[PDB]
Amino acid sequence: MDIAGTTAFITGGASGIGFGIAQRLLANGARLVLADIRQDHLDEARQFFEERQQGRNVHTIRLDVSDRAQMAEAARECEAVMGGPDILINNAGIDPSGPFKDATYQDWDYGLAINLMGPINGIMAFTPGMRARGRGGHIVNTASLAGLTPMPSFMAIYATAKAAVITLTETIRDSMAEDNIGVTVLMPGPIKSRIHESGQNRPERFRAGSGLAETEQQLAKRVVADNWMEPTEVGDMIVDAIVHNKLYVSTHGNWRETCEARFQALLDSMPEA
Amino acid sequence: MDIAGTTAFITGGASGIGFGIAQRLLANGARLVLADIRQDHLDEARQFFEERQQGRNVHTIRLDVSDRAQMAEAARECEAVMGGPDILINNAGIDPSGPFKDATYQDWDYGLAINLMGPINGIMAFTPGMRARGRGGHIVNTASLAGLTPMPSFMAIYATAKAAVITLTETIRDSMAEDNIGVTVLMPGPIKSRIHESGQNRPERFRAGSGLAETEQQLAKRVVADNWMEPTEVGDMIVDAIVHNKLYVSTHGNWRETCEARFQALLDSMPEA
Ligand SMILES: NC(=O)C1=CN([C@@H]2O[C@H](COP(=O)(O)OP(=O)(O)OC[C@H]3O[C@@H](n4cnc5c(N)ncnc54)[C@H](O)[C@@H]3O)[C@@H](O)[C@H]2O)C=CC1
Ligand SMILES: NC(=O)C1=CN([C@@H]2O[C@H](COP(=O)(O)OP(=O)(O)OC[C@H]3O[C@@H](n4cnc5c(N)ncnc54)[C@H](O)[C@@H]3O)[C@@H](O)[C@H]2O)C=CC1
Ligand SMILES: COc1cc([C@H](O)[C@@H](CO)Oc2ccccc2OC)ccc1O
Ligand SMILES: [Mg+2]
Repeated sequence: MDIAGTTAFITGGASGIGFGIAQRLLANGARLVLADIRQDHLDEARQFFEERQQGRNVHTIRLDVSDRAQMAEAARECEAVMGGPDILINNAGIDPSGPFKDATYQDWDYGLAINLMGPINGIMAFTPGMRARGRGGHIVNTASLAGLTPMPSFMAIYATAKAAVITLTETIRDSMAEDNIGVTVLMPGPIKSRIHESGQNRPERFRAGSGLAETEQQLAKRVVADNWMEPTEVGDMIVDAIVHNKLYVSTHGNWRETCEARFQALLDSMPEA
Repeated sequence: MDIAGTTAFITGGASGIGFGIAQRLLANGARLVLADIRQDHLDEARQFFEERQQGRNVHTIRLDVSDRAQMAEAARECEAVMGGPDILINNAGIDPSGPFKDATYQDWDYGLAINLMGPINGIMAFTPGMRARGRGGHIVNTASLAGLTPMPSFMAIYATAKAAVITLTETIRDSMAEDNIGVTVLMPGPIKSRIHESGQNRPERFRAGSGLAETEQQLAKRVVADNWMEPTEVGDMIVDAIVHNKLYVSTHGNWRETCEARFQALLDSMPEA
């Protein structure tokens, strides 16, 4: 679908990959709603586009994607202020990783709430309107290659949710197709971003009784490598996927062989038909 | 691991695949705790083993695997009444399928609660004791080939949860291995069972506001095909998986080519590293 003249609603749109996607959709003629739990991120993002005199084409909403009431309100606000959206980017996510034995129910609930229920809430809150307006659209869900290649127990909560997001995206494709809505699941490798600030981004209700505060502290000090990919490069991949209705977008090929070995082991478990 | 003398805790153990696993584990010397939400299933299972003069080695607990308090209770009751468990079979599941546009938040919450949080609750409630007792053990999670092969939107909630269970099992392997606990994900194709009674098995709190009551009513009328696999055949596959610590068990080969096509599409999305 053509991006010119559309409105895109982007969760986690005020940092990292979501912001990279925002820049590139804007550059291709979309107007933007950036939805984010971090007010300081939102302010920074707003100032960025204002410095380039694009502030008119950008709206910001502070919310938690795991709050269904806020998501319903945001769908109404998007339509009322910016129109649509035609393009739904369910991109917000956090890193709930840590020693597996230390993880508590609060950590599981947190990890699944943001990284799996966030995209589901986006679909449930926004796609009824996307269907009803009858001008098609597109959905991008940001999963991870960690949802595909074998991962260690330290990243169990993350990997589990991201694998579910890949399958979610695959399965909804034919339903969304009924109303000319395409879908893409984005599976990145290492991208420069601020996901190391995940501890700050954890919603209040998931903090008490967490077992992973110490890991979140260490994560906060992690240096962003200069050889990680730029968010705007990922943005261009998403422009391409939206224009050409591509189901899968992977940013890196470094886990091709590890994925192949996993896939082989799965096939090998199958008897002869 | 050696099955003789162990205790196996089996969710959904009073019907279908779980009951097939129950029979073959008992045949190989395990004692059983069958945990199930359906009292009539539990009573039938009880009579079956009583008629075969094995009742002393089978204890039944009525519970909902998505109730964490009940699962904590079950871990205490299992240990106190039958010992252990050494073998944890997170097998309970339901069919939340239906026209995708009809599904509501209640249907998502139901489907994920039972099919994804059920196994997680099992791991969280039972594996600390399994580590502590220091005699090793094994975990079997029942996913589905629907978590692997591409599925239509009618089965979105089911597929999404089952894909997650596969990845969950992969990721916990190294942690569990620290304490000589092996893990297996079971991925069945069509097995003779009573999963068509899923409407009856939906916990009360997920009933009001569901959009799929009509689908559940149709499902209840579905005839179990004679050429579907016997649960006891699946049971023997699981005996082998526990004895030999096999990560993957698939019961059918019918989706080899559709999985291959999916895997190839995933790999094709990856650039040259
Ligand atoms: N190496 C990487 O950066 C990779 C990132 N991903 C995924 O990319 C997505 C975007 O993350 P990044 O750009 O890397 O990090 P980021 O932290 O720079 O951007 C994420 C934004 O989402 C926001 N956010 C977090 N929780 C939220 C919530 N509950 N509600 C609303 N907004 C929330 C954050 O405040 C942040 O502004 C995530 O889903 C992440 O899992 C996947 C693969 C690789
Ligand atoms: N063709 C098949 O039968 C296939 C089954 N599966 C999976 O096999 C597993 C076992 O299901 P089946 O043996 O087929 O059906 P089943 O309905 O005969 O057995 C499942 C048992 O789990 C119980 N149960 C349901 N919800 C529960 C809950 N919240 N708490 C405690 N117990 C609960 C049921 O009462 C039932 O006795 C499920 O996870 C299912 O998704 C996967 C692929 C294929
Ligand atoms: C760069 O920050 C992170 C990035 C991820 C990503 O989802 C993925 C990158 O695709 O992490 C991995 C994926 C595949 C293999 C190894 C990965 O890192 C451990 C997870 C957690 C993070 O803190
Ligand atoms: Mg009780």
